[PDB]
Amino acid sequence: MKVSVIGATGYTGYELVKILANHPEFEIAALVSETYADKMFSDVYPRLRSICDVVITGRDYDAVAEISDAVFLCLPHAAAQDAAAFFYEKGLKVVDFSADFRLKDKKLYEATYKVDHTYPDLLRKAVYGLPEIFEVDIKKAELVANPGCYPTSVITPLYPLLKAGLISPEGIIADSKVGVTVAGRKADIAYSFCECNEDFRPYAIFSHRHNPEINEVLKETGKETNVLFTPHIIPASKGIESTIYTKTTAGLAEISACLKDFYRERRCVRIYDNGHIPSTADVTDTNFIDIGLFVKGERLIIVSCIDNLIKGSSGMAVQNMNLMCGFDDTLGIL
Amino acid sequence: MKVSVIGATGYTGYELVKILANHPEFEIAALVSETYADKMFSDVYPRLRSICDVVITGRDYDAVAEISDAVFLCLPHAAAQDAAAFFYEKGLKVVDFSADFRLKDVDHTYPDLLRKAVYGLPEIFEVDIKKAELVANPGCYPTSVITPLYPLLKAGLISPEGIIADSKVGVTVAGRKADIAYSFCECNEDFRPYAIFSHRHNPEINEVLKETGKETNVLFTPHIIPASKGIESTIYTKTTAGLAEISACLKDFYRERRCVRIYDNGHIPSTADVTDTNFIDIGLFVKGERLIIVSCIDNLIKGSSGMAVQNMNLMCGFDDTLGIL
Ligand code: NA
Ligand code: NA
Ligand code: NA
Repeated sequence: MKVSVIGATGYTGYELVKILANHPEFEIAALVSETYADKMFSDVYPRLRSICDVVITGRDYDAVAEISDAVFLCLPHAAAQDAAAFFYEKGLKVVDFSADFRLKDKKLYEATYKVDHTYPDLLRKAVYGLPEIFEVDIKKAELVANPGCYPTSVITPLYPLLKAGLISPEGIIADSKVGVTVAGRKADIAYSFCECNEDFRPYAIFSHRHNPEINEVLKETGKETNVLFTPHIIPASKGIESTIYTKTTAGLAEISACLKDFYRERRCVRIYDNGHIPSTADVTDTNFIDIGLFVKGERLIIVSCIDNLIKGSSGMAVQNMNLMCGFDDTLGIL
Repeated sequence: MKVSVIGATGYTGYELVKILANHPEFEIAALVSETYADKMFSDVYPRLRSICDVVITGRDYDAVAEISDAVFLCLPHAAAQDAAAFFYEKGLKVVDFSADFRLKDVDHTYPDLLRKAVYGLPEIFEVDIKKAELVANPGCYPTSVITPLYPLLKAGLISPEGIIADSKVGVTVAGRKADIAYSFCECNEDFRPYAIFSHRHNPEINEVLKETGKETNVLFTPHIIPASKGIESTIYTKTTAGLAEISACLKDFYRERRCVRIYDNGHIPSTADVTDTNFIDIGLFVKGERLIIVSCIDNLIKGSSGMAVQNMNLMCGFDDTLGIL
């Protein structure tokens, strides 16, 4: 099966190509980048020399659609909508890395971006690609909205606890931290080495687009949540750690059993209830999500770690494409 | 004036010696590091070659008392108690870096001395520090949390309940220790929480905040940054007041304290803004009934050695920012 990557020279595209080169079913057709067209992919990433030397092509979406059965969209806001619309109408399967199709409520989209959605009819066909929760919907999908990296680390541990009513839906605080790769492959001074090295900073206080995504997805548990989310930048390349504060009516063993029962068949989910504390190094360069549970009285603290570029992006995207194409979601990953 | 440093070769003593070398009134008499005795301080830290070449001496506390008017104790627990008792009985001013004398409330060896100890947060308890002989230096984490919270609780502009402090520190928090958990290869590119529900600084924060008359139950969770220095504390509180009144309460309380830099305009402090300085940067953000405070310090300076020089300045009748600003 032929797949193409639009915006292939970014960091999410690099991590995607690494997985795709070893995937037993997906064959790389085209890698699209206007900046690096006509260059080999290994010219941009010499680490992949002799592993993936595919010549990068420009944004000729017509030629891409003729040689591809499915497409990964590693494109920024708005540009992702245009590409998703084009390749969807050509009959291809589409995984969109952007946030543009994650909020199915148009009024919530407009509340977040202050503008209308450009393809509202296409929006109603998008499925939220959190593979360990919405697998049934994803298998029936043609357009998948790849979840955000932060929401992946927060929704995954919270969803089964709220569904079973073991924690309060009110007052949840998610204090999350990410490596600099969250910005993507950018030349801006804000993401230069000398500005980011040795620096740790919060950002997007009261205003990050992932906050509405988190609360809108947790609605599906039947509980209305008002999760407060605050992101931070780590002076490291990759990794997310989310320290999540909740109120609980259950103890450590009951909370642990709820999470381990819900994800019993999911080999990418590693849950700890023995005092082990996950860190970003435990999940960097893997597709795992590590969840640590800690209970004192009526307070539950969850530590949730992922590689933002893999389980938070490209690895989760391969899981979604696997599900849409009838394969096991972990095929080519584990 | 003559001052000495006990346990001077740690990172806190390193930052302390940097300040003392350029201090107009404090004159270094002895730098005590027992594992490094008979080496020059610049042998351990070559950056200070030609700046502080003082020969490190051993554990001769009688000799230190002979030549010193005051002493900084950068010692671990228990050892800090004995040294603090010795130099107090000899009539010296003492700033203890450890936690042995912070909490006025496994029994304390010197309980009568504990009652004389003053909690050395210079911008809050300056009145009591000017009259003290023994000052307990606050911890680095509590300094970043207590400073923005104390005026708001005292004015009743935030709720004392449900406060959450999610704090992050560079690896220098561990000190100059031989330990695999603090090696470069184990800490590089890694970010981790630790001491969940169990860090010793959590009780310190709540005990000091009681002085406002409000009973707090701050929940504090620390994290290790893959960087050398800096603390960032994201503090979550509930409030019914506006940003203007929260901002005005903090700026009025710290009006003449030049090391406190308070922002209310959307500026977000970061650890790079305060690293290698004695400043504490505080950013204020209000949406509805939620106040988010961003508090940053250098954990080795404003969180430790710089704050200690403020406390020693105050005890010695000097301006608290002397030798710092
Ligand atoms: Na680093
Ligand atoms: Na782990
Ligand atoms: Na900054």
